[PDB]
Amino acid sequence: HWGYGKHNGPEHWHKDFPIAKGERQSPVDIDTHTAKYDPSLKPLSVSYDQATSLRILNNGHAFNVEFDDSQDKAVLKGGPLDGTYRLIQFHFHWGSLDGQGSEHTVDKKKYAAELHLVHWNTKYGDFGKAVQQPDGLAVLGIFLKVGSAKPGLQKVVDVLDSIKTKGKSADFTNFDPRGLLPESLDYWTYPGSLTTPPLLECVTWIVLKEPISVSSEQVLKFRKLNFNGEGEPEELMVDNWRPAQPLKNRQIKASF
Ligand SMILES: [Hg+2]
Ligand SMILES: [Zn+2]
Repeated sequence: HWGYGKHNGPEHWHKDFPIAKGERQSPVDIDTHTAKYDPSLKPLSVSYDQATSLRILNNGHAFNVEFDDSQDKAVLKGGPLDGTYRLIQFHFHWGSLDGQGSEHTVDKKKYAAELHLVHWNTKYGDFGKAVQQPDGLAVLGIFLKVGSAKPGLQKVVDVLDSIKTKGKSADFTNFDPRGLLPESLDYWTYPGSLTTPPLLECVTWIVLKEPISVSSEQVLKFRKLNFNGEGEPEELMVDNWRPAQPLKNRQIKASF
């Protein structure tokens, strides 16, 4: 099916998912000199104290750390957002080398990776209903650069040996996503879409300005993952990122 290679990569996705060429597609380039400080943006609230992780899954495209979202335990509100958005999962996109991997770019600059923390508008009852809505989803994007290790990422790094191939899952409880946040919550925001099929245009994007740094050895373990399922030829899970899409008639706002 859809993937990241020459023959099923993002340049092909439009054939199964015509909205690929839609009016509010993600990711985009963040032109810092075109983005406008928005004084009407309320402060951003990230409440991950009571977050309940359940498991980690390799879905043949990335890995998802999944959360119990049957209660308001880890929530996003404030900033551009109306009401409450509930954390369902996080995942990353990364490159084969450090000079690429992010989905969003800043002044055309690509980071080594990007973390996405995916939240759904509790107004819509469940994730499935929210992805039928222009304001159903809120994704918090955080860039990764290679430098010093990120201590609160290592529990993730160490579990990856056990979910090497498509469809493998491991138990993954008591993971604290607060360990992945940078010091600053400064951000850019714009209306967009999922960056993976079915590319639904339901997302308010909140991209933090301040990246987190991870070690070369942390990003390397990411790169030992497999796109393929157990017992198949080895395709390293790398370059699982969609490139910047046309901005069209959209405005990126700054919180700062
Ligand atoms: Hg939508
Ligand atoms: Zn993503």
